[PDB]
Amino acid sequence: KTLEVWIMPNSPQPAEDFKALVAPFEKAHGVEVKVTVLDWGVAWTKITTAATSGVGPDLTQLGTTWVGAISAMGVLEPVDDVLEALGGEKAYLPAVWRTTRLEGARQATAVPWFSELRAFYYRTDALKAAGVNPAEMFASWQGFEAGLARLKASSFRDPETKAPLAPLCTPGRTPRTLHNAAPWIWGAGGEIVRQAGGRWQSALNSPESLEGLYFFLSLAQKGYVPAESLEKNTAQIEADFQAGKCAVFASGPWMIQRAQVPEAKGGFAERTAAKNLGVAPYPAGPKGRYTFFGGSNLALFNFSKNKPLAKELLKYLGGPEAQVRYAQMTGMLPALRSAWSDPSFQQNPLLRTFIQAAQFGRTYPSLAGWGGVENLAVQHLGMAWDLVAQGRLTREALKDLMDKASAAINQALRHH
Ligand SMILES: O=S([O-])[O-]
Ligand SMILES: O=S([O-])[O-]
Ligand SMILES: [Cl-]
Ligand SMILES: [Cl-]
Ligand SMILES: [Cl-]
Ligand SMILES: [Cl-]
Repeated sequence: KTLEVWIMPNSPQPAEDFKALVAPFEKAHGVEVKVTVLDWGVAWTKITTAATSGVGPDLTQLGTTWVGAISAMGVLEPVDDVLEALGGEKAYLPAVWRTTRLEGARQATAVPWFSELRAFYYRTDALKAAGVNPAEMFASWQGFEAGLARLKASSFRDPETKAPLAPLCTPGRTPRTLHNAAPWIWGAGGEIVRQAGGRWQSALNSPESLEGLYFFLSLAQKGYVPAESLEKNTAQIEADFQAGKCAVFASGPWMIQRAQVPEAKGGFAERTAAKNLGVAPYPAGPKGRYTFFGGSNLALFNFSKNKPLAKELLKYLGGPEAQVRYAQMTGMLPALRSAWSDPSFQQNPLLRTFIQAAQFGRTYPSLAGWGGVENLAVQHLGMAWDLVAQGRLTREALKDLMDKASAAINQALRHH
């Protein structure tokens, strides 16, 4: 009677890392845990097929934004008991607690596993050369844009590339998520959706959502993001920062680990970027400072024949030791807030800065139809990036694109 867990590729050797993570559990319970790794490309279909058919694992990883949809299909075992065992609501950042259930539900259907959050990496050497104070640049929108202007004008050249750096790298081609836009929307006082007028509705066409989205998108149109960045994807921009092409770029905590180890093990300790690496939280907008939170949770299918032992494994994976260990393996932040005290975070100044950024964490409402909302939002955000690529984004053009986004989202939110 052996547990079956489904995971996605969260670490360099996903199945073996997971098996090393649960070795102490296996010993204590006299059990083997079986793991299957699902590519992110097919994980959603595999998990919805398990949901509809009843053919699946005991435990599955879920992206945080998936919890509403799978919970609303009726297939997840309540895990309030597990979360209470881990410390209950105060054991988590509120944005992370929000991901434990369908929005508005009283019963928890998912256990927080690990957190993606995003902050700005910068080249300490580039900002020093351009006369930019990092505290000022990453404090506010005005500091941020003034910084990028100084970096655009800087005579500084990367030691290894012998070329100027792009002030900001951000991808403009084929956006799959709102995660790079959301902090700007939120900082302006906006949101992606809201409860207004008795309904969930798009808030992308609100003046405040448009202010934040225009502020961000216009940086690229002012020459702070080179056309070559605009043209690209998400591991390219990490490769670009590593390769000394970008002064500033947003990423998660995994780049810190990578900066600390040589090319041998898949790091960039050798590159000028590793030796001149800073991190700062997103700047405050006019209506607040917000950090995007994502990541993954664990869930138990209620058709499992080993729910008792599966709940023990959720307690283990969700708990302090496994939280610290799996954060190291994945390069993510623990979902269990107590684990942030661990020396592995507190002895690394760049990881302490991520924990500073964590205090401002926010995430999307846990809606059953969240995926439809985000798919329509990203499609229209990509239309906006396309106007940037032509230098044709105006405030009126962005407003028109988000009014079309909002009609489509509102229609999708009226259907289940
Ligand atoms: O329903 S609203 O998009 O007119
Ligand atoms: O616009 S109707 O399809 O909800
Ligand atoms: Cl939140
Ligand atoms: Cl974006
Ligand atoms: Cl939102
Ligand atoms: Cl304009």
